[PDB]
Amino acid sequence: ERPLDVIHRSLDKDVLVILKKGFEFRGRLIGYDIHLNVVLADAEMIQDGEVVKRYGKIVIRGDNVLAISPT
Amino acid sequence: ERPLDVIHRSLDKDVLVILKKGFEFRGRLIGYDIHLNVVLADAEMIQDGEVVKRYGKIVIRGDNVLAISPT
Amino acid sequence: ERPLDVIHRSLDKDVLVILKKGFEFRGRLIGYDIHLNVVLADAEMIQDGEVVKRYGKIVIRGDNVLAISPT
Amino acid sequence: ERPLDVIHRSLDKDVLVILKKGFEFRGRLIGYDIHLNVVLADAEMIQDGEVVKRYGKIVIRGDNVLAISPT
Amino acid sequence: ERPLDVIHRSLDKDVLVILKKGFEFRGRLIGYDIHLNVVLADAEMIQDGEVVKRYGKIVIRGDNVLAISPT
Amino acid sequence: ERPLDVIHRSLDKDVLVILKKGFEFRGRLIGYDIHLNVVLADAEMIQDGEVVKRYGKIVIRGDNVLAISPT
Amino acid sequence: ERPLDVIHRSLDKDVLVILKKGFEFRGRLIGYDIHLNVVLADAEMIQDGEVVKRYGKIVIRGDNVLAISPT
Repeated sequence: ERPLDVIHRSLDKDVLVILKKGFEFRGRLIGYDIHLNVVLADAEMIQDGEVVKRYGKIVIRGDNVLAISPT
Repeated sequence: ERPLDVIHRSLDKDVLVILKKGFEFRGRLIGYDIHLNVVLADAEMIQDGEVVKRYGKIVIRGDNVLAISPT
Repeated sequence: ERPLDVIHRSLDKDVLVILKKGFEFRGRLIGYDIHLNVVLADAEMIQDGEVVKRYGKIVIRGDNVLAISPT
Repeated sequence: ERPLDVIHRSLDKDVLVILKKGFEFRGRLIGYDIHLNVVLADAEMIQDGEVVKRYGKIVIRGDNVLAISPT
Repeated sequence: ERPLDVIHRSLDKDVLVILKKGFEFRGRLIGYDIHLNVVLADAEMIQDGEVVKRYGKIVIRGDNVLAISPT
Repeated sequence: ERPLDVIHRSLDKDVLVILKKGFEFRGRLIGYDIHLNVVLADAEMIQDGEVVKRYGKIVIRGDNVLAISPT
Repeated sequence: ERPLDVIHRSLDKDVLVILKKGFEFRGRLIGYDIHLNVVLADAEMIQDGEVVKRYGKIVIRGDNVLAISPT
């Protein structure tokens, strides 16, 4: 039920990573660490519902993260 | 009585998570950790009084939190 | 005379929690921890000298706190 | 003379606590901790040399402090 | 694949380092540390899609990094 | 010449403390600590080149400092 | 070539220190510490490509640094 528990079971699952600034990243979670830094495969940066960029793989730093939700 | 006791007593209960933006989340509290990162189930993001997003489950990082209130 | 001493003496007493914003919370202090996260019961959120919201119980994170004054 | 030495020497004396705002608190220093959180007695919040609020006692968090000057 | 595994695997490979302020750096990853500070060789600062500077080598601090993507 | 070595040697001497706020402090360095908090005597707060405030003694928190230059 | 190795090798060499507001410092690196605080000799503060100030010696706190590049 804890924050890390949820992230753990989202491995290989699609997730939404909400950033503090105002945009988001969506992709398949393939890794993470205790600081909540995360690694996404086949990711897309989203802004106002529009897919702006895509990455084969991206490591996001948890300090910028507002929230993470298994979609 | 302490911050963590209150959060612990609110498991499985509706709570309000106020962010440093007059921006908030409301949902059922299902998990948390010592950094005050929290996990809500059946959540909704509220902006200026209205629902702008919904999540089956969402992990919110405590560093962005202003306050949490059991509802 | 130390910060935590003053906070401890304020338990079950009315306090003012000033945030950086012109915003503040006023309520009965019922708990706290070493990081200055505090719990208020029968609380009010004040914006520019006016009550904009009320809460039965609220946990406020010390990281957003400018000062706390026992009333 | 170390920052901590100066603060210690200002106990029970009047001091100016400058905030990263243009705002400041002025009052009698009655306590402090290693993080530079400080407690003031018979304190006032000042803006451009004018009193905007008064406090019998107030705990100010060091994280928001720019500087402290004993007067 | 944990964050550090991906970064390690990217040594001598091309990477995109996105900073919290809209701009990015691109170059060959030649070094890094546990804080996610990174060293890029033959790097390019990019703003809105325009290369504005080139560096033989450049050390970027992880505290300002939003994300890192092995291209 | 490590950062701290340069500071220690400026004891009793005139220094310029540049803040990440657009202004600076100038005065005689009479103390400091490992966090780069510093104490200045006969200090002058300078803004846009003009002295806008003067202090007999002032403790400046290092977290708001951009740089320190021994004049 | 981790971050610190690169900085070490730049001792007594010209370096560019990029800051967060379109500001930068250029000078000869003569000292540094593990926090990436750095000391520069014969330094210039540059704003949007224009030299606005000069310092015989200056200690720059690493917390404000975005990047460092040996010239």
